Amino acid sequence: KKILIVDDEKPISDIIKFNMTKEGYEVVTAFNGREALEQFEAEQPDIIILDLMLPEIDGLEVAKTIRKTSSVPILMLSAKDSEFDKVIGLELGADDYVTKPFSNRELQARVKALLRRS
Amino acid sequence: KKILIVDDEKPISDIIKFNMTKEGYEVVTAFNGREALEQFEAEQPDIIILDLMLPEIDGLEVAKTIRKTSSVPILMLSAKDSEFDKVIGLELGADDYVTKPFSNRELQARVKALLRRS
Repeated sequence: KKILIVDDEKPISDIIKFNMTKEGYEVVTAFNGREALEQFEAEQPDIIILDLMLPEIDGLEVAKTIRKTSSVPILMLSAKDSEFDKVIGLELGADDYVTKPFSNRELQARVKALLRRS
Repeated sequence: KKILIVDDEKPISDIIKFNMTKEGYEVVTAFNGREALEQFEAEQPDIIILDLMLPEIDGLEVAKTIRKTSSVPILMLSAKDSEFDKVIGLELGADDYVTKPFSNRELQARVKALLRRS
């Protein structure tokens, strides 16, 4: 299956890409909200891992605009861990929301769970 | 025209109701997000003044769920005045966002402007 990893930090993108590859997923990457929508349209990923941050609001907007056309599963990843943050991510269309720093094994388990149910 | 005023503080609702009545609008009021959706469905207001606060997220949700079915103009009113707050209110479907405390004359002017363009 194909995963699009949207992350504006190259070090974190690289860790998730490495771990997802090791599980047998094909990985496409995007580093801002524009590349995220472009890759979403062109690559039709089976799931999207979306960090909230490039700048504060762009992840939420990416998820919002994807949801206009597609039910593709979205797992939001973010250092922001407040109730507001989690609640708003989910209400705007994320299927899950995981905080950083995260466990690589838990992330894999959550991606699997999302793909099973979709 | 008919305005639905959604405000969880009775003193502020009463001021807006008084001022809107004085301009010749018919006013319906709601005091939480449940009553807001109920009144929206039953009364079909021409415009909605929505305060963000009952609890923090419910105004945003009200606007979000109204926008599933209707293009009715929404003016959000809130003591929260940060960039994030204004930006997220508008992205979730508000047509305008006005901070409290507000000028009664400016509010009237903004309601008129919204109704003209709708």
